[PDB]
Amino acid sequence: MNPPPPETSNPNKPKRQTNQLQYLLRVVLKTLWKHQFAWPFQQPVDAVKLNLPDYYKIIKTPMDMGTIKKRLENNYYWNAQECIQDFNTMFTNCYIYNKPGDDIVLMAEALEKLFLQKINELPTE
Ligand SMILES: CCc1c(C(=O)Nc2ccc(F)c(S(=O)(=O)N3CCOCC3)c2)[nH]c(C)c1C(C)=O
Repeated sequence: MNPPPPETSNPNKPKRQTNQLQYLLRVVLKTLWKHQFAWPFQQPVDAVKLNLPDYYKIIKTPMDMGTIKKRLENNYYWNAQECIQDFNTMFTNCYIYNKPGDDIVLMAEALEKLFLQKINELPTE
């Protein structure tokens, strides 16, 4: 079966607004979210629905842009690097589970390239 999705809230964890976090939501995440190849990454992998019973045997640190979006929207991240790390985990997972030439790998590559292009313009903190 599926695990519960990653937490999108931490109670009593303090909260802040920063230019970097705003940029991560309204520029980086927004741009990736709207890309033609975003759809496979907009929610947790549903291994039951997609019939991938080994997925969560292999991937022990799941991440997706749906989770990242909700973390940003709920001020779950204090440091920009926490968010950048989540993006990195998402892409890495795709290369762990899938093979060269797979459609999902081509899509992750395109999204990762776009991610790098937008993170290049991240404001200073
Ligand atoms: C290859 C499986 C996979 C996906 C993926 O999502 N495949 C997918 C297949 C069929 C679909 F229909 C949709 S869907 O986006 O349209 N969809 C999801 C929400 O419910 C409605 C339908 C998505 N994503 C990742 C990271 C991986 C792997 C194994 O790495």
